[PDB]
Amino acid sequence: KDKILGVAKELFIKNGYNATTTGEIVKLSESSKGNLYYHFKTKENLFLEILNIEESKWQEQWKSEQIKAKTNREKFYLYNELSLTTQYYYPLQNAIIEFYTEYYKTNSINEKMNKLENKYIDAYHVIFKEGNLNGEWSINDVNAVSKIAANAVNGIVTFTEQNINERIKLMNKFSQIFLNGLS
Amino acid sequence: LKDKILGVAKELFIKNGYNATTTGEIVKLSESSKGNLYYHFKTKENLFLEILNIEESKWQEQWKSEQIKAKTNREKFYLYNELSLTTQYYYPLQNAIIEFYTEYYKTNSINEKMNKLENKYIDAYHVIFKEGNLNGEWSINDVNAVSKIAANAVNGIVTFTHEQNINERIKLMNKFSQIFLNGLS
Ligand SMILES: CC[n+]1c(-c2ccccc2)c2cc(N)ccc2c2ccc(N)cc21
Repeated sequence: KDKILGVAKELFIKNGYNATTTGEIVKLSESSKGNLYYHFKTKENLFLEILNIEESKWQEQWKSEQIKAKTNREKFYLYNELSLTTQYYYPLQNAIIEFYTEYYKTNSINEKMNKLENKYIDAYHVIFKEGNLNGEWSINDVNAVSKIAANAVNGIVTFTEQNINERIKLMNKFSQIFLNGLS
Repeated sequence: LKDKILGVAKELFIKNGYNATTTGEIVKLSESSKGNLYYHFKTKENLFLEILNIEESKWQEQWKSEQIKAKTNREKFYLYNELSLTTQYYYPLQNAIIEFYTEYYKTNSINEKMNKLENKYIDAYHVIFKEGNLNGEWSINDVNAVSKIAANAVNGIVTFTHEQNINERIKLMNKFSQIFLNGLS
């Protein structure tokens, strides 16, 4: 099972969804097409199980990391920096948008992806709701500002080889510009 | 000739996407051969870059025309972002571009050319801020960095916003643009 997932993960990271064939996963992960079935049934179901795991891993990683930032202003900066460095979730965004746009008509897995989408945004909701409570800023629509922050950041992370220190400088600058736009 | 292959390839990429579209399909419908395709455009991937280049030029024309209606650079920024959102919402190639990008964002040969293309969209932002600096509307130390940030952030909002209802999508882009400029001051 774990042999199939990891190879699935990296193949999707490198080549995206469509280009990664079920056979190529079965080829490199030394297992039958019938062994992937029963465990995962279908390639789409395989993909959703990977995203479920990725969100948890990311969520746990952030659960432990946010403790390191006192104020919510710092939690924003820090969260945004981690999204660069992390190995969870953000490296699969290309595949996620590739997968999202095809199967957005099918609601069985659309709903599931909104479920996953809500949690990836909720991190920002808490940060801004908490900032409001502790007088760090004033926001009347935390939901809107959360949606914007997440996707803006996801934009910087996905679209910007590339020097890792330079990406952090750019992200810190974004973080600065955004927070001071609230103030 | 070369144009008929580009013409048909766009339609196939629009109809069926990038991955499902083959070179053989493009060939037969163009009255051509795989030999000729190879000669003009080398790979399927390079053919698709030639189409995106042509599309970039059409986009540049559209911005040349539409940007005249925005007096200040501050207003050009709002409009650029909003137009990016709206245009891509009904732009047919978008799905094919998504497939291609996600497939070739890690390939040095075609990765350099993609960067060349994306940088042209980024340069629009460079004009706006530089002109804004001169015109007294703000004061930005690193125009190069801030433009990269603006562009990639805006494109994130355009690409990842899974929430339907295009009225709200405009409301959020406008709010972003407000927040972003408010933070420059
Ligand atoms: C959809 C084309 N496209 C890309 C793009 C995305 C992926 C690959 C190449 C270009 C783009 C990329 C960045 N960074 C910033 C802005 C834009 C952009 C802006 C407006 C538009 N109308 C199309 C745009």
